[PDB]
Amino acid sequence: MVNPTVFFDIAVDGEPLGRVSFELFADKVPKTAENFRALSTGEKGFGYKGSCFHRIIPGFMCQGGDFTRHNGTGGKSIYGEKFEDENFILKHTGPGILSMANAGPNTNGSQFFICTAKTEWLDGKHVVFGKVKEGMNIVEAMERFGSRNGKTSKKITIADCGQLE
Ligand SMILES: Cn1nnc(CN(Cc2ccc(N)cc2)C(=O)NCC(=O)N2CCC[C@@H]2c2ccccc2Br)n1
Repeated sequence: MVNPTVFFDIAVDGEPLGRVSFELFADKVPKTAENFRALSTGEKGFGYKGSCFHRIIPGFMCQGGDFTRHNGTGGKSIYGEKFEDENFILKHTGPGILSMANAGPNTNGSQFFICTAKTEWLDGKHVVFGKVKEGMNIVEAMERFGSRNGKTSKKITIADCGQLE
């Protein structure tokens, strides 16, 4: 009946920065939304708490969710190491969009990105499953620690995360 909301509390070299919350589009991409919800709560015994944003390209996006290898080579879903592209209904319409990173068709795990620009070239090959609800300003503050090749100048972490309400 109503889409779930999750939060990240972000820190920069261990110092609190602020809270980002996300609406998850369970009404359109239930399986993909549920994966991200569950990794956010930690209810399977693993998830996003303590993981880093390993690649931030200002004017493009912030990428994270690699809680196994910390560098963009890892992660897993709650269904198995990988799961399918659920659908490509939703498009990358502008800043704030939450979408799955991948390495080929039907290779989703835990890695995700938050768009800081419209990224229409990703439509139809990356599954869009949510958007930033509050704290887009905190995403903009994070983005400033990225660089052209994505390497971050300070360590950007999910200090805490879970489900709101
Ligand atoms: C060097 N490196 N840093 N991170 C990665 C991770 N990665 C591959 C990958 C994704 C998900 C799983 N489960 C396993 C692997 C990746 O960034 N794939 C591309 C991708 O998903 N995206 C989404 C937005 C940014 C990035 C991208 C997509 C398309 C063009 C450029 C770029 Br950069 N690899």
